[PDB]
Amino acid sequence: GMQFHIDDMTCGGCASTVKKTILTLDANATVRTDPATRLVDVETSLSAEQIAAALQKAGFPPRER
Amino acid sequence: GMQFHIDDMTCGGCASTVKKTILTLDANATVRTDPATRLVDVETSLSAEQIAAALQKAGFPPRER
Ligand SMILES: [Ag+]
Ligand SMILES: [Ag+]
Ligand SMILES: [Ag+]
Ligand SMILES: [Ag+]
Ligand SMILES: [Ag+]
Ligand SMILES: [Ag+]
Ligand SMILES: [Ag+]
Ligand SMILES: [Ag+]
Ligand SMILES: [Ag+]
Ligand SMILES: [Ag+]
Repeated sequence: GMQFHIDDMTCGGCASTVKKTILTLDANATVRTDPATRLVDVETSLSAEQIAAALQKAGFPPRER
Repeated sequence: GMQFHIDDMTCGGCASTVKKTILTLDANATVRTDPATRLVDVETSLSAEQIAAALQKAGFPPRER
């Protein structure tokens, strides 16, 4: 996809931290977050594991979907 | 919408600065950027003028669409 579910992304403000995290890792990435579903869609040249590793370190451990 | 066209948003990295700008103003906002069209879609409780004013100060003067 790539797509993650992030159980700890419980509001608009967590979603913003998630988005900023990813865009700091890859300024060319496209990220969509949905607080209703806790799903995060990412377009990036980076691997899923790289994105996940960053999300984990920021306190938002994901599961890849 | 709200939607803007941002002529100075010429690559992925400008788009990232635009996105971060808006999410710093309103952590609950949803923002979509498209580097092919230089269009930025925003869901926010803030006014268009507030978003635009912030975008202007960051060096990304928009036109509302
Ligand atoms: Ag939250
Ligand atoms: Ag919260
Ligand atoms: Ag949070
Ligand atoms: Ag929070
Ligand atoms: Ag994005
Ligand atoms: Ag640029
Ligand atoms: Ag550039
Ligand atoms: Ag730029
Ligand atoms: Ag640039
Ligand atoms: Ag957004």
